[PDB]
Amino acid sequence: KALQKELEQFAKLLKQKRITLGYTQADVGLTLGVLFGKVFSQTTISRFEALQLSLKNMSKLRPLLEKWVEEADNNENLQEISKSQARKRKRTSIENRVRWSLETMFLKSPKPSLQQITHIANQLGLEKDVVRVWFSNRRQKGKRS
Amino acid sequence: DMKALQKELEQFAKLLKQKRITLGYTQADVGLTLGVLFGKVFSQTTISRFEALQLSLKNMSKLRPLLEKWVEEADNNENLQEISKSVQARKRKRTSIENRVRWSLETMFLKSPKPSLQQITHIANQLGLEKDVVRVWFSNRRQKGKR
DNA sequence: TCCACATTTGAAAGGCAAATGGA
DNA sequence: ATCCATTTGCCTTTCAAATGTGG
Repeated sequence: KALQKELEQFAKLLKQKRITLGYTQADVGLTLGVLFGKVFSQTTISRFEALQLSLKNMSKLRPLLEKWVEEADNNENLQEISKSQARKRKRTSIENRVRWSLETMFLKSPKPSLQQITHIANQLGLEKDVVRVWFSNRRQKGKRS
Repeated sequence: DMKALQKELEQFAKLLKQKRITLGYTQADVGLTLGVLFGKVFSQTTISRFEALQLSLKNMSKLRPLLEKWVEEADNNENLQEISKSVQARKRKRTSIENRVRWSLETMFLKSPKPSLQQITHIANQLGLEKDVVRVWFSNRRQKGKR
């Protein structure tokens, strides 16, 4: 009642501004990195502008985007030349074949140990912390429904 | 053979994804480093569609040589490719108009399909868009009709 | 230059789940 | 290291902007 009033107001303000200045959602997210050392994918930026993020997350992100706006209203060009060194935030994509191998291994063994994870990692050309996290999420998909 | 191309194209496209993923590059990344290598950036959508043989056969083949070369490059120089950006370009803007404008552009429809120089002037400055955009818009809208 | 109509091409948003943070 | 929740982005895809060609 209090937040989603002023948040809904800001979302409209960021979209119009973004479009006025001819920026795309990726651009903004990518320039957030240039300005603040903390880059953001267009997905994030679209969810912000659409209010699909949780309230805390909107609130955590408002100060960055507020800061972005007030930068764009003056030196718009030196942004359009600074963005287009990484604090990226990777997300591993795994090959359909490799994601299925891991599937086979699960459901016959839902909670492997570190001694399994290691062989599986080098076997499929993956880092170990990937396979490890993979299993935990796969388990969480189980307990989901 | 008409299908002998699609055999070679499907094999390349499979190699391209295989290479892209193992080397850890996203599709945005690839499309951007064509910008870097040939002078024209391509979007993730373009690369995604290329990887899925989603494009027309003619289109696939214009792109293929660029993508082949990217594979050829990315096997070795990997460090200096990701060290560039995370130079432009030139490529490739697309005006995303606001919803209010589009609707108030749709109003002249189905009022008048073929505005002519006079109407194209007024609407451009009023809605704060180049007069090129408006002409194009009214053309595109006309084609959606006949479709 | 304009127009038809064919064709290339990308911003944005949905699906799902990878990575992260807290206990 | 786990489980659990929550943050977050890759890939996808729709719809149309832009661009190409021939009149």
